[PDB]
Amino acid sequence: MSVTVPDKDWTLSSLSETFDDGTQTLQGQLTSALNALAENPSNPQLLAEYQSKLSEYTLYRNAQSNTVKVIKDVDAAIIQNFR
Amino acid sequence: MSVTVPDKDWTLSSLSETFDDGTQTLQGQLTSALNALAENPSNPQLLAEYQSKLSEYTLYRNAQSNTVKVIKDVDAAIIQNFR
Amino acid sequence: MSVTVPDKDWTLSSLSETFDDGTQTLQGQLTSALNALAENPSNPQLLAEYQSKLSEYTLYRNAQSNTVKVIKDVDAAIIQNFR
Amino acid sequence: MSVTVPDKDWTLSSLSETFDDGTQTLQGQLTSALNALAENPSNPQLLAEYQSKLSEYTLYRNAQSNTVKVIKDVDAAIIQNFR
Amino acid sequence: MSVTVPDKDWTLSSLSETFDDGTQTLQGQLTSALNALAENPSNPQLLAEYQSKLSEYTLYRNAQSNTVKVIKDVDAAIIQNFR
Amino acid sequence: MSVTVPDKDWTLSSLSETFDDGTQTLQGQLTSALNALAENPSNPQLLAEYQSKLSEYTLYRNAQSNTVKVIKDVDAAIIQNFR
Amino acid sequence: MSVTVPDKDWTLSSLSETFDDGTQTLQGQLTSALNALAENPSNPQLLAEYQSKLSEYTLYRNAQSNTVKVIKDVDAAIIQNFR
Amino acid sequence: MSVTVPDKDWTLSSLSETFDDGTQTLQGQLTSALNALAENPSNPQLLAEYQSKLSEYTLYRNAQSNTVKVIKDVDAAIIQNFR
Amino acid sequence: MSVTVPDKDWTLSSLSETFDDGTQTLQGQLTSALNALAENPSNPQLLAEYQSKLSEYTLYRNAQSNTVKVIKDVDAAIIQNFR
Amino acid sequence: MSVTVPDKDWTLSSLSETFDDGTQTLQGQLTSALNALAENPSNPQLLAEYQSKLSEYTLYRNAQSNTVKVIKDVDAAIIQNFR
Amino acid sequence: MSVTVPDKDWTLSSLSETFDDGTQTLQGQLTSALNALAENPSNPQLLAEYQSKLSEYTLYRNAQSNTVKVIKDVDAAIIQNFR
Amino acid sequence: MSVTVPDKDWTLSSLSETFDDGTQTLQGQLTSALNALAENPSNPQLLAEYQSKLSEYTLYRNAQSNTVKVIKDVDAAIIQNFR
Amino acid sequence: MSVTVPDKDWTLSSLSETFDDGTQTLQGQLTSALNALAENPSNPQLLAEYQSKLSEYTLYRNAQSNTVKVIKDVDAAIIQNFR
Amino acid sequence: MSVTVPDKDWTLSSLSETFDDGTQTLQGQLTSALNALAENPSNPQLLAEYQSKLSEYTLYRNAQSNTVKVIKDVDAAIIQNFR
Repeated sequence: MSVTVPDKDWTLSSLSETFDDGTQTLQGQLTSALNALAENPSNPQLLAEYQSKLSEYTLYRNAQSNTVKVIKDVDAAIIQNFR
Repeated sequence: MSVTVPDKDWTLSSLSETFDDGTQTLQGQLTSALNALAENPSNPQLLAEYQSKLSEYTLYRNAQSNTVKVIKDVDAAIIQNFR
Repeated sequence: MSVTVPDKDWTLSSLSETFDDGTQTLQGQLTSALNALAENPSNPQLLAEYQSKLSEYTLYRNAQSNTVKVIKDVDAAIIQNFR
Repeated sequence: MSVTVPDKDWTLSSLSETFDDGTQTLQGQLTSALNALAENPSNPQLLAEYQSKLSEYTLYRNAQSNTVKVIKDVDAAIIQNFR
Repeated sequence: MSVTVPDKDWTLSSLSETFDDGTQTLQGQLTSALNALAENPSNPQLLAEYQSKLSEYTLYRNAQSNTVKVIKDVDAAIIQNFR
Repeated sequence: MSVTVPDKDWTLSSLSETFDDGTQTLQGQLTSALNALAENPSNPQLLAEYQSKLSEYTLYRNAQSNTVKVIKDVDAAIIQNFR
Repeated sequence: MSVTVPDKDWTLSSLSETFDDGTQTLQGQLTSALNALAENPSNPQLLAEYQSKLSEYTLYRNAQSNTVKVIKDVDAAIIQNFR
Repeated sequence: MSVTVPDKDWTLSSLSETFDDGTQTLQGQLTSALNALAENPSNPQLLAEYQSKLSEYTLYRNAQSNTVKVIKDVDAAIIQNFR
Repeated sequence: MSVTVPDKDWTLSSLSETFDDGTQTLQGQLTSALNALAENPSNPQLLAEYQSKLSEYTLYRNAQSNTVKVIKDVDAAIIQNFR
Repeated sequence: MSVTVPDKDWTLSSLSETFDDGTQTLQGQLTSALNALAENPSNPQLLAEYQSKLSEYTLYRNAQSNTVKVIKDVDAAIIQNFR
Repeated sequence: MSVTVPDKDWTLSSLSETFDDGTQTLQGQLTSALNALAENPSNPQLLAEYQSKLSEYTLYRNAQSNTVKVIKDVDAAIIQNFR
Repeated sequence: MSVTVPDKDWTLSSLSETFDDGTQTLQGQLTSALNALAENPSNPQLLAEYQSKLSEYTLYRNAQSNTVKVIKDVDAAIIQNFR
Repeated sequence: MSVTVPDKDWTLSSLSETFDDGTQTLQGQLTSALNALAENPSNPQLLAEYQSKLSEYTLYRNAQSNTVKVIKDVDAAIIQNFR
Repeated sequence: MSVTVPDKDWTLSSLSETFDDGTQTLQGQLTSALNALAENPSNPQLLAEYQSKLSEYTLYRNAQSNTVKVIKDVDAAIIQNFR
């Protein structure tokens, strides 16, 4: 998916929304797997799927918050250089 | 069972309550099997049911406390990245 | 949004009001996210939204006070050159 | 819960009080769970509840002191720009 | 047992004393069971009671030192954020 | 609190006294928190309150001495223009 | 690429445009890598490419705004010396 | 313990002496616990007390040197503003 | 054994020497037990004494090097705060 | 300590001598602390005392040279006004 | 060891020489411990002594270069105030 | 083996070469023991010698790379303090 | 393989491409071993080859991303020193 | 190597060339070690040599750019004093 020159379409919210909306479905699957295990804890497959999606979820938030942190630094650097 | 977008309904307590309430009945069965064995230790079936539920109980707490640990890491990671 | 020739509509207060009023809503969201976390500290999404808006708020004040500082220099420079 | 335009109701103490009072009850629960374990260390549920609230407490102080630190930076930045 | 708002009655020593004094009696029982086994090693009940209390003692120290470690982290985190 | 036309009630000492007397109570609280920590260093709340008031104290002196510096410039500017 | 004697072709905008246009393509790649990760967060290569380009982007803005800052100083220095 | 208006009784040495003298006794206890362990390394209680006081000692010096650092900044800020 | 105010008698070497000299005798016993087993490997008592002292020796070095590590942190923290 | 009407006892040397002689003892303490650290670098207290006095020494010279600078301005201003 | 009024015997080289010569012997011990480990890497005591002296060496250079940095600031501050 | 004042003979390469050359022979013995086991896997002595030297080799690289890391920190610290 | 003076041929992309292209073949082997195990999980040799290449792959990415991180630091350090 | 009175042979380019040419060979070794690891990532020695030279390279650029920065300050200081 091509992105219009970021120069003009640099929006921090949009970047976060990408990380959110693109994982919202996967978050539902994670919590669905939880409910599945609640019914049947003794399913190795559900345990694997749940724990995988759970570990992935951790990575999902890591990438999200890290990206935002970087953008903050960029914005602040500009302000400081023109401070 | 579908879950409302976790983004908004991320509650650690709720996650634990799932592990608790969904097993409370099974915990009663475990301790009931204990009482059954107290009356008749010499029932292989009761021994199997008790020991199975007991082993399952171990797994029940493992999944519970592990999930919570992961969520802790996620929360802390966010705070640190915005620290 | 086009601005009438600043030459005549150079008002320092107006410049600040832009930074204020345009963020007032976002400041409400920030403090609202605080209240949300007060109810549920264990929501990664709310933590991300709060901390993001909080970091943004920092940037909001940085841009505001910096702009004003610059305008001060401009005004003083004129007075000095015609002092 | 809606907040009156923070511009006028920016109070650092109030922000801290939010983190304090909103957790005071939870802190009581934590230390209550400690007392519960003092009576019965061998209750997995109490161990989970105690350790969860304890881990949460850590997060409670992290969010509190971090928020305050940020506000300090904001205040100082303004003073410096008008120094 | 209700605890006065910990905010003001956060004392690390007190927390440890809870773990100590509340187990001191149980530690006496453990070492008493040792003496009992010294007289009669061939008592399964005394072996069970001794080994149980011994295993419990291990857990007693685990919970104690772990709690203290956590509190250390909390204190240090505050100092660092205001460092 | 309304102020009588500063034109006539421009007093540098008064300006400083505002910064002093209005914080004297808070300075007592700061040094009181120090004494509190001297008794119990292991109270996160006291650490937060102390370090907060300490950081605030820094800001208290910053605003004070900065205001005075500005007034000096104003007075000198007048003298120079009529020198 | 040789540049016509800068003496005559010193244009601040042109300098910035160099930093912009020469990275616009790379910015597209960065945001494209984001979209790629949105589809597949679990690709180490995409993570490396994204994070690399992201870190590079930070450097891209650093060099840009720094260069401009320097030129500002040069222009101001001339004006002051002939002020 | 109430403190006479710090304005007049701001003494950096006194602040340090508070951190020192108030912990000197505790430092003796720490090194005493060391000697206790030297005689009996195999006492969990002495290990806990020693390591606790040792960790506390670390915090004792952290709070001390941090406070002094802050005061330095305050003093320097005043001098600079009246430099 | 009482220790003169550590403030003045804080010596890292001395701390290590405590761990060393106080165990040197015990280290001799350990290596003596080794020689005893070399003559008679089939003595359960010597095996217990050797393995106990060996396990203790491990703990002896753990406590030693850990204490030193902590002191390093303390020294460095001071230097950094006054760096 | 009361001072005879400065009008007649305005001596720049005397002002400097105040800053010198009043700190000479403290300078000896600083360099003495250096020698103390030369013997025992691993004493946190000596590190704190040395670094504190060292930081103070910096402030000692700052106040000294600043005062003198101001007096220079005063003297020159008089000469210029009667030039 | 008493030092002649530093006012007259302020020499930066001398300060460094203190840090150097007073540690030169200890540096020899460090590199000697290295050679000792080269012969016998499997000596815990030599590992402790080496690593301790190595960590100390780090602190030795930290204190040295830090002191010099401070003195630089002092010298420059004087020159600037009389610039 | 005595070392010439390290001050002048501080060479990182030399330090590494010590760890290398002093173990090269031992590395040959390790890989020789491998070849010995390749001929006779069923020799407990060769298994002990191989596995011992292998474990030692691990320690050999640990000490090597750790020492170098420390020296890096020292060099960087100096540069930063004079940066 | 000799490299042309890096001074002129310092390209971060090229460095990464080295880590990529030089392992691409090995990555194919890894995923090929996976397919081999999919057909025959019960082949110890394939398990060893797969798990070895998998562990190696981990190391492959570690070296790659680490190198890039270092180069980032170098670039940023230059910009900051000339900022 | 003796240097002709720098007074006359102060050339910034020459200073940089020293840092460059004197490391160019070492840079080749670094990138050569990279190629060596590309062939054999599993050589601890090559990993040590590469990572060492890489860390050294970082230090090489740090010393280079820092020296130049200082010289800039010197040149500018002269111009300003005669401005």
